[PDB]
Amino acid sequence: GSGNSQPIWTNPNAAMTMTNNLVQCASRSGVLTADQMDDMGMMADSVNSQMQKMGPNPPQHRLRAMNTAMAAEVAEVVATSPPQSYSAVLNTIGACLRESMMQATGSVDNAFTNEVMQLVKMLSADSANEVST
Amino acid sequence: GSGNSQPIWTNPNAAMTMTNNLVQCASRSGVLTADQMDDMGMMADSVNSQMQKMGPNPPQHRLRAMNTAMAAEVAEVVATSPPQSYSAVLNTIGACLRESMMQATGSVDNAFTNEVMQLVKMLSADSANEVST
Repeated sequence: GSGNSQPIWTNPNAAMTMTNNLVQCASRSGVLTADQMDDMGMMADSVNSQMQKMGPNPPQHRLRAMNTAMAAEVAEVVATSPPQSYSAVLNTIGACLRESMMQATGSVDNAFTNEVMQLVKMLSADSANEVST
Repeated sequence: GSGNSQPIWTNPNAAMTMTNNLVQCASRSGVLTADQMDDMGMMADSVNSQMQKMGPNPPQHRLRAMNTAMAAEVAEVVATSPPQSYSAVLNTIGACLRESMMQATGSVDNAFTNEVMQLVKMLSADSANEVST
């Protein structure tokens, strides 16, 4: 929480590197299932295939929307796991995000990493009311 | 809210119909900026072209993921609105959500409509510390 977290979402290739590294990290952890690995697989694919539809220089606002797309996909992925596996996959991905950032840009962004954490918890929180009394 | 709600993503084209209706409803309201409108537009395109890549009947688990992807894109654009327009766009999308579903499947999908509302509120809430006493 030192200062401001700098989202690497400005260079699409650099950001895509994190997406690729996530799948590789998941593939070498084995905590995830065919569901998760294939959804994350098409996650990296979608980013790639949408870019090739646009060109070597797409509109930055689209990359903006890709930020939450990639993040939400991973969260949906993790939240699909059984209760016992959920914590394990979450822990794994939560670490994979950190590493992927360091391998992509060289520094760890917390903005994206944090967003995914809040996403995955929310997808796993079936509560429309504060059930705390 | 009334009982449970069966996700209308049992048919990808039926769901895609909502994606199209959302853009139309947003375009006809004009509450959203060109940025947010075009991102929602490419949201329809991304699902559209992704579907083609996966065939007339893509993997069921991928449709599961795509559910949250579409919702996240709408939530992001709403959460990227000005501080005074955020409430305006939010209300607009929430209204269009219901109508879109009713004109797409014939019923109001609570799961997706609720997901977007939770997403957008969280998406614009960057505060991981207790702001309350």
